Amino acid sequence: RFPQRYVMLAIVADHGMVTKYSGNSSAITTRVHQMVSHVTEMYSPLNIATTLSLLRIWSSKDLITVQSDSSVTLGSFGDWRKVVLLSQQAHDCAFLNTATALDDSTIGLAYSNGMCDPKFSVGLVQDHSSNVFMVAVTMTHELGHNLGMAHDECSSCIMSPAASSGPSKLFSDCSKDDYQTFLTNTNPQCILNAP
Ligand SMILES: [Zn+2]
Ligand SMILES: [Zn+2]
Ligand SMILES: [Zn+2]
Ligand SMILES: [Zn+2]
Repeated sequence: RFPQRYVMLAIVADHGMVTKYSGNSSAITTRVHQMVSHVTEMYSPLNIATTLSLLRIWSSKDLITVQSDSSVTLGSFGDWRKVVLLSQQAHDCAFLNTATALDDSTIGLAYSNGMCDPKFSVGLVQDHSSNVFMVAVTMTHELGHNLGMAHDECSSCIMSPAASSGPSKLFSDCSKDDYQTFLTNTNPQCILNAP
């Protein structure tokens, strides 16, 4: 249905994550890999090949102030991504994986249509469950917003506004249409490039 596309993803695990998993960077790495495998599987149907270009773990201190308000944190993260992370290695989008509970009890945030933008191609995902698939669905959902998708307002589809108890790995037809609109009206250049 869609032309070949690629999302060269960067993930940053904050200091809260290191604390949560008892300083075990190896365990965090294994966790993110599984998360990405799930994300990758969920994007295949849209002909988007997702890969983890890099993983950063803030084992010393956070490089930005990570706070309970997702909006402020996402903005600081986007500034850091544009001014620092992009200088280290090319990538299409970066997501901050945080252990910190958000102040409005949400579990993620992203910039709509931000894919490829130096500053706005970022997302925020709270490590809200021991079930990695569940957290991967949230990351997939936020990448969805980055890719121009709006909420399904299908209750079990990825872009559902609320996190189902039994989430599926499918994008709604509305979600696919939003993605189509995105490719047509935006058509960001970075995701055309294979790793
Ligand atoms: Zn520490
Ligand atoms: Zn707030
Ligand atoms: Zn959403
Ligand atoms: Zn090449």
